[PDB]
Amino acid sequence: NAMLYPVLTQSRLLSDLSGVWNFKLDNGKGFEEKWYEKPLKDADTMPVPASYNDLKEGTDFRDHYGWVFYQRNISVPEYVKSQRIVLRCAAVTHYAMIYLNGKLICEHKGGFLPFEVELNDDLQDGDNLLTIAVNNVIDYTTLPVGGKANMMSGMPQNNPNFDFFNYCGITRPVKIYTTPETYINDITVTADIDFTKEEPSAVLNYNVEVELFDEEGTKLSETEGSEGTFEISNVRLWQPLNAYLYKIKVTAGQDVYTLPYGVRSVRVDGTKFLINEKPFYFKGYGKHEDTFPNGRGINLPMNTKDISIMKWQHANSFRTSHYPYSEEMMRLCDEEGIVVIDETTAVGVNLQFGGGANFGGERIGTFDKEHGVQTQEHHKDVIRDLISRDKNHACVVMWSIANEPDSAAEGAYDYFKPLYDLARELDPQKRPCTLVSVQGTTADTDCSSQLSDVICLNRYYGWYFGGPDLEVSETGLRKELSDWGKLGKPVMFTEYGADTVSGLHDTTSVMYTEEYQVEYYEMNNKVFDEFDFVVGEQAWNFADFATSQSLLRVQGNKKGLFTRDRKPKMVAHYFRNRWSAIPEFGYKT
Amino acid sequence: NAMLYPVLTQSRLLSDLSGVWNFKLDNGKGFEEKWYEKPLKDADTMPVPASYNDLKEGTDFRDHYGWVFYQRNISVPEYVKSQRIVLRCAAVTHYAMIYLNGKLICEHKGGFLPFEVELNDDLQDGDNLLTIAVNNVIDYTTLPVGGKANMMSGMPQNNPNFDFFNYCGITRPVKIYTTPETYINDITVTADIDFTKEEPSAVLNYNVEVELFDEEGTKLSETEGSEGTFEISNVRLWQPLNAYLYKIKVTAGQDVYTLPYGVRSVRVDGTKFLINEKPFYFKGYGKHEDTFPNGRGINLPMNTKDISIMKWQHANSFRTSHYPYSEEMMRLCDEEGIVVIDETTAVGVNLQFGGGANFGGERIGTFDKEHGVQTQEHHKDVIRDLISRDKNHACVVMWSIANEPDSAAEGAYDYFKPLYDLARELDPQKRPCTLVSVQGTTADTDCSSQLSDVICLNRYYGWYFGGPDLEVSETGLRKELSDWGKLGKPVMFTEYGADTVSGLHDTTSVMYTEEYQVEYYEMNNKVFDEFDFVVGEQAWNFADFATSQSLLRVQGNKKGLFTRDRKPKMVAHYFRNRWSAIPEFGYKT
Amino acid sequence: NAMLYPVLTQSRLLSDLSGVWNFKLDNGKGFEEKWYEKPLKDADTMPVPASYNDLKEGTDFRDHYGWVFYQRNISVPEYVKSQRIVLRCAAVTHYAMIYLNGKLICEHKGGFLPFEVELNDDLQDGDNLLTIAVNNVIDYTTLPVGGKANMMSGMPQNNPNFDFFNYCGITRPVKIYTTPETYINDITVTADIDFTKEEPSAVLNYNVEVELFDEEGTKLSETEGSEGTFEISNVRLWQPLNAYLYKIKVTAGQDVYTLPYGVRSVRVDGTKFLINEKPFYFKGYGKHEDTFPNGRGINLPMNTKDISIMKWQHANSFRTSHYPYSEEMMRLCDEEGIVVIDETTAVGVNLQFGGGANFGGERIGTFDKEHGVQTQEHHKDVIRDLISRDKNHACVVMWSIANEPDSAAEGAYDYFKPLYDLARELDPQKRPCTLVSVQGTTADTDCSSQLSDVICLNRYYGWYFGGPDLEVSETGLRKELSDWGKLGKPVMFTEYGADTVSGLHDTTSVMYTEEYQVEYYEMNNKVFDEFDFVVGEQAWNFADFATSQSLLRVQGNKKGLFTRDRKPKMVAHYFRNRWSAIPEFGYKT
Ligand SMILES: O=C(O)[C@H]1O[C@@H](N2CCN(C3=N[C@@H]4CC=CC[C@H]4Oc4ccc(Cl)cc43)CC2)[C@H](O)[C@@H](O)[C@@H]1O
Ligand SMILES: O=C(O)[C@H]1O[C@@H](N2CCN(C3=N[C@@H]4CC=CC[C@H]4Oc4ccc(Cl)cc43)CC2)[C@H](O)[C@@H](O)[C@@H]1O
Ligand SMILES: O=C(O)[C@H]1O[C@@H](N2CCN(C3=N[C@@H]4CC=CC[C@H]4Oc4ccc(Cl)cc43)CC2)[C@H](O)[C@@H](O)[C@@H]1O
Ligand SMILES: [Cl-]
Ligand SMILES: [Cl-]
Ligand SMILES: [Cl-]
Ligand code: NA
Ligand code: NA
Ligand code: NA
Repeated sequence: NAMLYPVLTQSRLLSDLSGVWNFKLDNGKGFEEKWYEKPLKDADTMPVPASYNDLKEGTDFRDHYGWVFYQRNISVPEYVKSQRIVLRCAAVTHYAMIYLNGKLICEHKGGFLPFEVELNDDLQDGDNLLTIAVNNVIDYTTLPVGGKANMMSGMPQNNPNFDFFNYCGITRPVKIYTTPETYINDITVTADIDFTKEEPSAVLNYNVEVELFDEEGTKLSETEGSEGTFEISNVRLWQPLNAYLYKIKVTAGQDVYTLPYGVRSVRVDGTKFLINEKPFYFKGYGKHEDTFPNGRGINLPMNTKDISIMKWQHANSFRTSHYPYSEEMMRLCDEEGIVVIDETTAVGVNLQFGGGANFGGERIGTFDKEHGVQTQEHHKDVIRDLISRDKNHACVVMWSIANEPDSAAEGAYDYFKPLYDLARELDPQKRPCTLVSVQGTTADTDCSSQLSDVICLNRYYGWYFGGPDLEVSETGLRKELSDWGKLGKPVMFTEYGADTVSGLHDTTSVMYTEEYQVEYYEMNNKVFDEFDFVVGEQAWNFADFATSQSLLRVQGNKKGLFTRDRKPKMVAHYFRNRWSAIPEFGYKT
Repeated sequence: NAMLYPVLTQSRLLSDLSGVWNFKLDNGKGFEEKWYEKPLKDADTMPVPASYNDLKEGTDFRDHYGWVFYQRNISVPEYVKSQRIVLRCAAVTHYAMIYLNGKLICEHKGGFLPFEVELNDDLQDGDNLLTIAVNNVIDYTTLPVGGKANMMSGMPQNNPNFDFFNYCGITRPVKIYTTPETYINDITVTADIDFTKEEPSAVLNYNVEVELFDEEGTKLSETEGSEGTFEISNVRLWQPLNAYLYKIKVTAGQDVYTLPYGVRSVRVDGTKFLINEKPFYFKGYGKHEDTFPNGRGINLPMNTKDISIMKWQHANSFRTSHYPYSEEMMRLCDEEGIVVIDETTAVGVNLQFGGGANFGGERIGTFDKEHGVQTQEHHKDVIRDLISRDKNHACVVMWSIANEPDSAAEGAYDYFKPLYDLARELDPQKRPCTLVSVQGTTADTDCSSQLSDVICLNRYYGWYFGGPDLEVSETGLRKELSDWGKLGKPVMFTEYGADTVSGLHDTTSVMYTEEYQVEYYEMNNKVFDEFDFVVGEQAWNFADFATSQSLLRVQGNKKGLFTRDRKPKMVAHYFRNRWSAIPEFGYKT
Repeated sequence: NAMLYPVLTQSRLLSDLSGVWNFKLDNGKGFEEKWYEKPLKDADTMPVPASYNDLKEGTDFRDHYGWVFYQRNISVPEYVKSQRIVLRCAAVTHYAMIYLNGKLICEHKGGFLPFEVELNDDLQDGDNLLTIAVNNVIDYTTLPVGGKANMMSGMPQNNPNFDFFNYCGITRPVKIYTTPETYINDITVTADIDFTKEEPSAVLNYNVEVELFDEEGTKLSETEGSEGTFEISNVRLWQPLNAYLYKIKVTAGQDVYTLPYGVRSVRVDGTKFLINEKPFYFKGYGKHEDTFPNGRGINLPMNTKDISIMKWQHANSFRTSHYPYSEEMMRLCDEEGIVVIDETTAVGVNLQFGGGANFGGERIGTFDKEHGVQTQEHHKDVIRDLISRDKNHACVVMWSIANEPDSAAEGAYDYFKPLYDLARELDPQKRPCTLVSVQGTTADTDCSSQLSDVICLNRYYGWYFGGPDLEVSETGLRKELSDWGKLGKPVMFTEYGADTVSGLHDTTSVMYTEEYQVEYYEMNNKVFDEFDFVVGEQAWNFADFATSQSLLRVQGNKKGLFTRDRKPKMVAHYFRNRWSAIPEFGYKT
């Protein structure tokens, strides 16, 4: 349930197992032949952490269907056996099956949130054979959802019901860390914060399942007990593009753990998004965890380079489309002060794409209880695990339950209501919750008008709908955006963009050129600025990223402001100039 | 002196400290203000391992001159203090200065080979402040050599006397590992190997400062004592493009260590390069450790992707131009069976570039003992550390003492003779030694004709010399190559190529197009095939890589067969087709 | 009816009116305000010949709907009025309306074949105001056919039912030439040719509505009368990639005209295409008249450069997709010996694209006699004018009645039968006739199985149908191609290809890369080579060309082997290498 980020501490080890491992694609006999008992024969090599799809050559390897087998020896000196020995998989995409010495000792479903297993038993002395089997199959029981054909259909292999590539393998690091036999399992810190003062102060309610410091390291307070409080006069507020992390050192019996924490408040008021009781405006992008050749595999240099590029562009936020990102990127946004919209793996809960699923002649609606999505029981686990992991991040400003689901369809409200409730139940900060809405929903039809504190739109007026007629597409966008203002809620665009192949130009623009992309964003942004209830623009996407092959995809999705190697297209200088004249707070009040 | 690659063992920990650290550029006051004593104020963030140059924005950051300060807290539980606690910096480019709790506890010069320091003392209990200061200054005392102007001169900042970018910072991982208070410090394994038999067998002399296994893990022998021997009948030979690693588990008192070892032989005979007493032919490239945005920082996914690309292209070798590569890439070449020419940091020992260095009107010759290179004392340490690190790699087939030095100049022979001798003294396998020769040397003038077992040429007939006249450049290449045959030694080309901007084409080629690059290699390769003493072609470069800015460099060096993101130019399919019809052994005999 | 190419002769002038003219877009009032009577006010400038769409900036100009007005003064000295003064418009796209001094004196429909008008009357003395009004509207009465929406529909403006841009304006030159009051109006020359001899000879039946020369200019024969004959012993055959043009100087009363003529024979025999009674194999492309910025406007330098590129690539043929090309390019193919498949303007006679045309709920079939295409009466004129213009070209080897019509639909056979009959009636050489068949037709369903001497296919197995699965697409292509062999007729592919953005690469190819395009053609060509009745491959397209904007078109059609500026993609070197090992005659017999 609780996943504290493993760190070197006075009582905890941290043996990163990352490196080149043994690796073999399953041919369909890996389990009956029980490869996880003996070392892998005729093995290949594969570095972890990384998606494996792009790391060898050949369509049979990249488009492989099914299982793969990682393997690696591990050994602990016996003087360490006095402590707990837990193996924490930061992510395994999609389905993991961890064997140790031939014995199955863990299973996990969901390829973007951490999970651990105790190793004290089953850990012989000497060299131990650790095998991790990884499955990539997606279907109606997985998040993200796998369809029965390509998303372009109707216009043995996986068929993503989502517009990105099904990168799989050990996406994030596999580490080993120790704890004493009586350990800290979780920490929770909320902040009630008094703004009546001219010099605002704070009250920090915590709850351990304890010392406070400042940015430098100066000790400022101490308290006993599992539950307690800290009172900070003249407290320093964590703010967008101006972070400040206090340090919280929680000493229990024979175990210490330190957690950075940012002091800030998040509150919706009418048509206004308030961070520290100031009217915020989102500037930024939907991102992907997508680099070359790591695939989805974690890349800490790119994370820092992306964040640099952001501050260069005068952005302040992004959403973790369309899955929870790595812990490291979350802590980084804490240090660098980048506003994050944390989103679940719930993309493709919408059976109107992919041509469609049919039964006895009739088309299957999304939430058909016997032939439709079978994802809600798992959809709930994800909301639980994601909020348990990221509950303490001052950068996490709003939760996103799903990306472009069948929001306006029969069965939709009953599907999302318990998920929205579960989200507000478990988030101790009671943060805003939302859903990122497919094109085609209206204020009346969208079940997000009821459940969500913020309306997040994905609209492509001037690309899919209207292109290349930007004049017509403008009056379309104004007409729908006007009608959204009647909810009295805040509206932001979480996706808008036009595919642009870097290098293509015309003085009289056509689609796919850099000129058109700039004109597209000019037209959209002009209409955004007309409505005081629009509190955010986030372009799609930050950077070109890989997808499944299709007529509609020119070597991936090309809607990025930057190329896959982070080089700027002309639009990136357009946005940099616009976002430079737009503040973080009080844009239009 | 001895650097065994740290691994998880039954007696040794491995706590990788890699992650985001604190980071600050020095402004010139970092040492008088003693930043290494207290946590860094106004700090930035930086991931290790990585070169820092490309990870923030701004020419002042990328072209920074001098020092930077990394910082990070470290903590070990006290039950671990019973063991040795050693901190191993895999590489720090260029000059490292490791402080702990404010106390200077290590220094190192040379930014591409490992170095460690004991942490048992100075390691308080609790949270310890670990600071690493990194200097990037290059001059006549450094390897690589820094000049006084750009290499294009004559046609406060560093000026590389080498054609690549001066990426600096913590290039390779920083880890912590433990050993018992009586530990293994080094292992050495040579192989005398009997080919008179129809089923060749082997004798494995080892020497520890002990059990044998096969590829799977089946135990095959055991022996007592520090020095001993193994006899393997029907031994399996490590071979190019067909690796096989035995496992050697050396158990000493309360400490175990495992080392993979490949059984093969390397011997020069006349005009023939023999691996396992067969006539080898080199196919491949000079490489760089260059990726985006890591800079020189280690990238294990790219290493695997590069090696995949190699086997796709039917290559078999590369040289580590122009510095020793990471341990991980060396072990990978052991697993994947890739022939490596291991090269020192000795590039730029040649003062005829960069316009030149002048004194009282007269130009300074390279090996002027008072105004020239001051590098030999350090040049010797590098040969010592590099051979101590890579002595056991079956993939390391020949050593390269320097890249394009002033090989035919006054003082040259006296400079290189002790280095060549030192190389053969310390390599227990007595492997071939060479020097990669600048253009302009001849068989008579090049001091490598005496010292080297293999003649390695860098020739650009059809680019720098002769372009765009490939007809003229051909008869130039034949005329010089003929004269090299009189030494009766093997000759390979370690560098040849033409800058090619991906995407530029003409049916009637001009320079910088993909057509010209292909025609260039066609002309060169035609002349190579005429001479039975040519035993290898290695193109320059594997991939486009970053350099200092200059009129002659179109956003880096563009001589790669692949782009910086490893996408193939047309020449890469040309070479793949040629190398497919050329075997590894017995090409022409 | 008869259009001899105007040339400088001993009795005929040739005053090319090409240059910058006055030009104005109609706003809807140009005719009621009668702009053709007085010089154009507020005029713009425009060069003729050229398409006007790309020659100014702005989507309103490029996508203009309706009329434009050209204007220019013309003046003839009165001593020339003793002769005929005829104004010959080589092409005006689409609908021309020629005024002189304000009086309407000609009209023409069809924007790709020549038409003339006599100027002896209405030609005052002094400066005469010549106005040409040009209309671009396309609909169900035009060839090419204009639809009611974009071709991507169902997945005030023109909507091409064809995949190229609707370039309009004075496409080809406007010239003035004179004749005496009793003139030559037409010349027709057929060749019966005796191959029983070891040194074949010829008989040249002519017919004027007369002297013979050879390549140099040596006179070889003479004859009187309108109808006559020439007997050439040891005649030199015009051949593919080896042209030879005799010269025919026809002197009548006070008028001389010279016409080049090539002696060759064209005959279908079973599954064999015979030129000079030898078994031919087509190598080449579907082309376009498309360059920058001329649009469709004639470009003689590119024609020569394209033909050079062809001979560089070892091509031998192309088709004039999808309209008759310029006279100059036809005469050039005579000189350079390039085999041409002459095709009419009949593209888009197929109402299954563009989403579709609907009436009372039911969809309109193509050849619905009241709501479908209204093109046959004009379709006949085009066949008449095209064969009258190009009847004498030895390079014109087969006629193409239409490109991808609804060949397998109700009403189709009755639509095409009179067109096919008309084609064989008026071609004195009785040359093969064909139809280029959309994907989806089979040997049974395609009405071209009956009417056509050669089966011409457009198939995209591995792009539109099957991509990116080339394995599956292969067995699809073999299965359909096998079934075509049962007609015992010759089968060639007039179109196959994959969109490829120059510069995109992967070692593991995906769609739109240069690697995929090469693999696509490898798979297709492998299946072509399996069937002795396949007598030709012609790739689509020769070069990237402009189209209307759509999601499916990355700045135009990118299926070219070369870019729009004729620079080669990787596939162009693939084809050059293949076509080099494939002869013109007797490929497989
Ligand atoms: O498209 C993009 O760039 C990004 O936009 C968002 N959505 C994508 C799919 N969407 C589609 N909407 C259609 C809308 C209208 C008709 C058919 C539709 O059927 C298709 C068919 C193929 C494809 Cl590819 C997309 C769609 C909705 C928008 C996602 O959040 C991103 O992950 C994605 O990458
Ligand atoms: O050049 C390349 O691509 C690769 O080739 C090799 N060498 C580079 C420098 N070399 C030069 N030779 C000159 C040769 C003739 C006249 C002046 C010379 O002065 C200059 C001036 C500027 C530059 Cl940039 C290069 C040189 C020798 C070849 C290196 O091993 C690589 O590291 C390098 O990347
Ligand atoms: O496409 C190309 O590159 C070239 O190929 C030929 N034809 C194009 C249109 N064709 C289509 N066939 C579809 C086939 C299957 C389903 C829908 C179809 O609906 C569409 C929709 C949009 C477009 Cl764009 C094309 C088509 C048939 C092939 C033409 O001779 C060329 O002029 C053209 O340029
Ligand atoms: Cl977003
Ligand atoms: Cl090399
Ligand atoms: Cl064609
Ligand atoms: Na975009
Ligand atoms: Na090169
Ligand atoms: Na093509």
